Amino acid sequence: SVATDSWSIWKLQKAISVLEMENGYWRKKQRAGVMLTVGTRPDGSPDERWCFRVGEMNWATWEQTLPRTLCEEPSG
Amino acid sequence: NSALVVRMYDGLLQAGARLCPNVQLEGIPNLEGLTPLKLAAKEGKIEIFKHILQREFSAPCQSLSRKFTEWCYGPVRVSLYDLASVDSWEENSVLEIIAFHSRSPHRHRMVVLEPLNKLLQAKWDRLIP
Amino acid sequence: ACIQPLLEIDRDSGNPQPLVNAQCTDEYYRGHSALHIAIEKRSLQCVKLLVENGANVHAKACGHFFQKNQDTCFYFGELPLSLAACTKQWDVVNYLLENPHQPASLQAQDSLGNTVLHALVMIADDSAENSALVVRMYDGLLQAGARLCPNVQLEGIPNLEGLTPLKLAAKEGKIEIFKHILQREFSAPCQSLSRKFTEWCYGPVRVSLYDLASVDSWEENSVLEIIAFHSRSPHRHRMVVLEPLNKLLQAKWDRLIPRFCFNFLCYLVYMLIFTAVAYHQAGNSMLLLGHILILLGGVYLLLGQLWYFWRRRLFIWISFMDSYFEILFLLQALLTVLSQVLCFLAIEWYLPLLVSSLVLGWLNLLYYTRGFQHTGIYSVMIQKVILRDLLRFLLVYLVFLFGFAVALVSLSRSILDASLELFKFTIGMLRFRGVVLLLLLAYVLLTYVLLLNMLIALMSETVNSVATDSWSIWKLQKAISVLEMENGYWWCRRKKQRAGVMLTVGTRPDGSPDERWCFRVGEMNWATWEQTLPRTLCEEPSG
Amino acid sequence: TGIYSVMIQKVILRDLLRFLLVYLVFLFGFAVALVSLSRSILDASLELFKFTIGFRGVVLLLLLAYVLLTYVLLLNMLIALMSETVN
Repeated sequence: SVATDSWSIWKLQKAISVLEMENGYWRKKQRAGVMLTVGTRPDGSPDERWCFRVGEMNWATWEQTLPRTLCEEPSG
Repeated sequence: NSALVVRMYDGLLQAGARLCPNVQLEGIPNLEGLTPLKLAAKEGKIEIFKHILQREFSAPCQSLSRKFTEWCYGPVRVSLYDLASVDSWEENSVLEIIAFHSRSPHRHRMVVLEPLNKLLQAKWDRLIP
Repeated sequence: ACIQPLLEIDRDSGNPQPLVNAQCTDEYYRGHSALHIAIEKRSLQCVKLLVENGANVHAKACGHFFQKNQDTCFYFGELPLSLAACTKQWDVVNYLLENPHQPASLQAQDSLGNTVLHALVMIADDSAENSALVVRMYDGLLQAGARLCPNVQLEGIPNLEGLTPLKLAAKEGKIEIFKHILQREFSAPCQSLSRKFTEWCYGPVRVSLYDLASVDSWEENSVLEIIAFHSRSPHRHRMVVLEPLNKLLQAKWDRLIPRFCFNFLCYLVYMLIFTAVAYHQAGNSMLLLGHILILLGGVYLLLGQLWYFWRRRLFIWISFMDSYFEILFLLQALLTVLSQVLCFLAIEWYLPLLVSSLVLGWLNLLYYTRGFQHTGIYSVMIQKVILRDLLRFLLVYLVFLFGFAVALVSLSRSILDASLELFKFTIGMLRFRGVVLLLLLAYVLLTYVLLLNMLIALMSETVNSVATDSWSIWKLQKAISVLEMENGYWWCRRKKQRAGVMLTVGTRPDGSPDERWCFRVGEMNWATWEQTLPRTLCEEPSG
Repeated sequence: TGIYSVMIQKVILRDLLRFLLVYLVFLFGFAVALVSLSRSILDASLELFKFTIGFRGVVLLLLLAYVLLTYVLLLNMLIALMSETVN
C-alpha cells in the first residue's frame, strides 16, 4: 500500500519542480491546452473553452453504447 | 458520504441550469477568492475533485460537463478535459494551490488523477532540458 | 436513405473515377474509403450496399493516422477485411469473404506486408477480452481460409521484415496468441490446421505431438533464435516456459550438458593458470611459457567475443541487460591481453593492469554458475540486484567520497590519496577538531543511509512476483546458452541435427499427406472423462 | 527456537552450496591480487578472511569492489530470507 503512495509522492515532487520552472527566473508561461468550440450555450453564442486531449483505448466498447462526439471524423 | 455529496452537487447544478441559466455558479468565489474546485483542491477532498474533473452530462444541460469525447474510432477515442481553473497560466491555478497552498497528507493522490496526469507528464517532458 | 440515391446518381452521370472507391487525400487520413467508414460504424447492411455498388474491398488505408506505432494511432491491416476482423465483426468478415460481387482475399497484404493474421497479432495486448477475441477471430479466419482458398498456407506468408504471424507474435512479445498457436486443436474435419495432435490415448495418459515448423532451432530464423536474440519485449522469459518450447529446450539441455562441463573445465584450468602466473609476479622459462599460453587464450577468447558481437543482431539488443555479462567477460579478456602486451614491453603499468584482469576473470566464472539449477537462480537474482542498485550506489558513494576527500584536502592542506584513505576507512580496518569529527560523522551517517536505502530495491524486487519469473528467466538464460553452444563458433556445422520424429499427422485441404516434424510430449489428465475422446493417430500405445 | 533451527538448517542448506563457493572464489581472487600487489599464500588468504569481516588507488578500487561484492552477497542472503518470509 505504501509503494503506490511513494510513487505518487515522487510524481508530486516532479510536479513541484515543473511549477517552479514554469514560474521562471528573475519567462511568461504557455498554456498547454487547445481552445475548442465544444457546443452551444443557452445563449446562441458557442461555448469555446481550453480543452486538453487525452487518448484512450477500450476493447470493451463494442457492447457499450457509443457516446456523443464533437467531431464525427478524427480530425487533427 | 461522497456518493450523496456528488449526487446533491450535480442535482444543484441541474437546478441552477433550470432556474438561473445565464449564471455560472462554479465561478463564484468565496471571501478568500476560491471557486468550488479550487476550494476542493485546497481542502483535500478527493472524490468531489475527481468527479468534477471527470464530469459528463448526457442531458440537454450538457454545457455543465467538463469531459467530452473529441472523436471515437473503433476502440480508440480522444477525450477532452476542460482546463478552466486547472492550467497554470492564470493566478491561483489548481496545480499552484495543490503544490503550494493545500495542507493535506493525501494531496499527492490528486496528482495521480487522469487529466492532471497527462498534463504534468507533458510539461515534465517539455521542461527536462 | 441518401446512399443508394447518391450512388445511382453517380452511376447515371457516367463518372470515370467512381464515387464509391474515392479515397481521402490528406496525408493524415490517406486512402480511407466509404467502406472503411461503414465497417467502423458496425453496419452490415451499409457494407453490403456499398459493396453491391462497386466498392474496392481491397482499398488500403495508409495515412498517418493508420499504419502507425505513433501516439493516438490505430494500427490494423490497412485493408477493409482486416479492419472488420480487428473490430470483432464476424458477420462483416463473412460477407467480405463470401459475397458474389467482389470477395476479399485472405492473401492480401498492406504497405507493411502484413496479412489479416499479422494484423490480429499486432493488436494483441495480452488482455483477457482482447486475447479471447484475437484467438477466436484467428481460428475463424484459418477455417474460412481452408474452405475458400484450400491450396494456400496463410500462416506461411512473410511480411516485409520476413516474419510469419507466429514469428511476428514472437518478436512483438504477444504471449497469448503465441501460446494459442503453439497448441491449436481442431475437433472439426479440418484437423490439418492444428499443430497439436494425439498419437495415442489410454485412460488418463496420452502422448501429444507438437509441430516444430518454425519452432526448431535447426532451421534458420527460428522462434527460439528471435526470442533469444531479436525480440525486445520484457516478457520474453514467459514465452520460453510454454510447453513445446519448454520440453524441447529441456531435451536439448540434457543432451548438451557434457559440452558445457567441458567448456567449464577448460575455462577453470585457464583461470587457474592465469592466477598462478599472476601470483608469482627453470622457473623463469615456465613463467614465460605460462605468459605465452595466457596470451594465446586471451586472444582466442577475444576472437570468440568479437564473433559473438558480430553474430548478434544490434549488439545483442544493445546489451541492455543479459548480454552485458558477456561484455564484462570480453572486457576482462581485453584487459588480460593488454596487460600481456604491456608486460612484453616491460612498461610500468603492466603488473597493476594484469592484477585487475585477474579479479574480473574470477567474477566471470559466475557465468557457469547459471547452471546446476539452484545457483543459477541465485546468480539471476544477484545479477538483477547488481544491474541497477550496485551501479547507482557505487556512483553516489563515489560522488560523496569525492566531496569528502575534497573537504579533507581543503581542511588539511593528493586527491587520490584521500580517496584511498576513505577506501581504507570503508573497510573499517578544539572547535576545528569537533568540526572534523562532525564531518566524519556526517559522512558515516550518509554512508549508513545509503546502505539502508539499498535494501529497498531488493524489497521491491521481492514484492514483484519473483517465484513465477525467476524460474522462467533462468530457463531463458539456459536457452540462450543452448543456442550459443549449438553454434560452435568455428565448428559451425555442429548445429546440423533436426529435433523430433517426422510423422504423417493427417491430410491437408490439398490431397498431399501432412508430414511435419513432431515432438512428443507426455500428458496425464484426469478430467477428460466428461469430454469427448479425441481422434488418435495410433489406436494402440506404440513406441 | 525450533523454528529458528529449521530456518538455520534451510539457510545452511543454501549458504554452503552457492555462498561458500562464491566467497571462496572471491577470497582466492583477492589473495592473488594481494600477492600481485606485494611482489605464505594461505597466510595471505587468512589475512583476506580477516579483511572480509574486519598502485595505492588501484588497491583502493579493488577493496571497494570487494566490499561491494560482500554487500551484494549479504543482499542476496537477505533476498533469500525474504523469499523464505512468504506466508
